[PDB]
Amino acid sequence: SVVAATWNAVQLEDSLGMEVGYRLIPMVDFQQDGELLGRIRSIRKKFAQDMGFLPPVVHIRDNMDLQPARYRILMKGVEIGSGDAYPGRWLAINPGTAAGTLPGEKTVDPAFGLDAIWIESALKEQAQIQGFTVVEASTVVATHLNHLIGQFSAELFGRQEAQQLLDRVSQEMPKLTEDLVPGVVTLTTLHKVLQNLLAEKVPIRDMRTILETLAEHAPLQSDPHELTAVVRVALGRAITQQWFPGNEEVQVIGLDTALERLLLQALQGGGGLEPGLADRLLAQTQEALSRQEMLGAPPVLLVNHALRPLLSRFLRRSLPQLVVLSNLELSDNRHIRMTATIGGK
Repeated sequence: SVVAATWNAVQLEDSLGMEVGYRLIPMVDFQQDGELLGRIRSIRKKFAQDMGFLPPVVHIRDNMDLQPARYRILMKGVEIGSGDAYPGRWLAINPGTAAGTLPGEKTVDPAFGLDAIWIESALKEQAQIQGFTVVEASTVVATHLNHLIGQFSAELFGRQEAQQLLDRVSQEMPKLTEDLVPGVVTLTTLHKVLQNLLAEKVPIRDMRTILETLAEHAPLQSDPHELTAVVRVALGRAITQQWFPGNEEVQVIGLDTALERLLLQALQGGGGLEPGLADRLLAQTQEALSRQEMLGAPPVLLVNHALRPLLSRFLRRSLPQLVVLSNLELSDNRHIRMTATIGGK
């Protein structure tokens, strides 16, 4: 009787959990209204169809030590996000364009930081005329969970997630899968290159091109560091058209003609720089980001292919918003213009 109570306090290990305040229990229980439950699997399906893999299910239950309207999202036990959701009220978000003001609790949306107001339902039509995006309560939690899942797509993608990706893809594409793992490339390294792509916001939707590429390079090379760059080049048209959608002008961040030279000889064995230059490199990268942001341009640093993996992991530990692309990853049929530069004069 009591013997099974002990083993189920210890059975816990949820890869993504959300603890909820008591007034947000209704939208979480199937017997009251499951409006958040339908929201959570809606966003889980889109993520499977936008990112490539199905995320671990969110298991949610109560926590009375937190305030009534506050939800906490946390990943395998460590906290990633939080915020308020008032079930009786609506969130009126302003994307800067809408005109005017509205009464109620002044706040900012939990995902992007836009100015927002919590409003009563009678004023729902008010904010819509003004141009404010009126958003329900269950949605604020779902949209914030969706945004935080995408920010942590790589970490959510563990060894067990790669195998169910293998399984799902092994049966529509059987000829590309039976010989591949563990024949060509091992499952350990197979998982680490798709995680490498997710950590740089590169989607995994096209598994065919990813596996077709591996069949040709992985037989006599299984460093996940080099296979990632090889796979990235194969996905080069999708990478281009997601940060440069359409056929407009590719305005990138560039490196100094002397810095890139000095940077190559560091890895080339002919002399690494003073540490102060490395901190100086980080400094102008921040100014290049804010510059490209002051002209309304994507935060893309277009780089020599040999320098791409280094500067990517070196500059994104501190500036995660930066995107570091290779010259081989950008398409041919695109006209380039450097708008910001790191290391100038």
